[PDB]
Amino acid sequence: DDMERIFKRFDTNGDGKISLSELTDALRTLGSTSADEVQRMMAEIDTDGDGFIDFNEFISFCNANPGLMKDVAKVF
Amino acid sequence: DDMERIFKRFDTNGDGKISLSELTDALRTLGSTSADEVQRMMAEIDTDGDGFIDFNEFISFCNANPGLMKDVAKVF
Ligand SMILES: [Ca+2]
Ligand SMILES: [Ca+2]
Ligand SMILES: [Ca+2]
Ligand SMILES: [Ca+2]
Repeated sequence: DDMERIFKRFDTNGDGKISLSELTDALRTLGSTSADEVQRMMAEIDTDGDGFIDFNEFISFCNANPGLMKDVAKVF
Repeated sequence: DDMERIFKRFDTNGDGKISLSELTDALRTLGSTSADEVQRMMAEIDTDGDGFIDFNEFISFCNANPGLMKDVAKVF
């Protein structure tokens, strides 16, 4: 039920919908991550285990997560 | 495309790979995103365009992006 729990973390007032202010506030948290949380994210994408994300790995991750380039990237 | 563009933007020292520090900076950038930029991300996920992301829309995004959700779980 992790997905529902994550949704609940985003939906501050619990009215069943994530607003602009709620999404922005949630992103603010994602950008204040600890060194170890970043390492955990690195482990997920660093498939060849060299400690870095090369372009092959980035492309592979994007192909498995179309929302990264179609949704999240629209931020940058 | 935006893939190569985004990769390059965060590969600070241009060695072709994203390090832990560079990934940390990318996350902090995402975290300091203006509501205006966040709005573009929200519009992509907000399928019915009511200005909010309901659970159904949130679920669809999660299902299509198992990798991103794993990263999010590192925080939420
Ligand atoms: Ca809400
Ligand atoms: Ca690697
Ligand atoms: Ca680099
Ligand atoms: Ca909606």
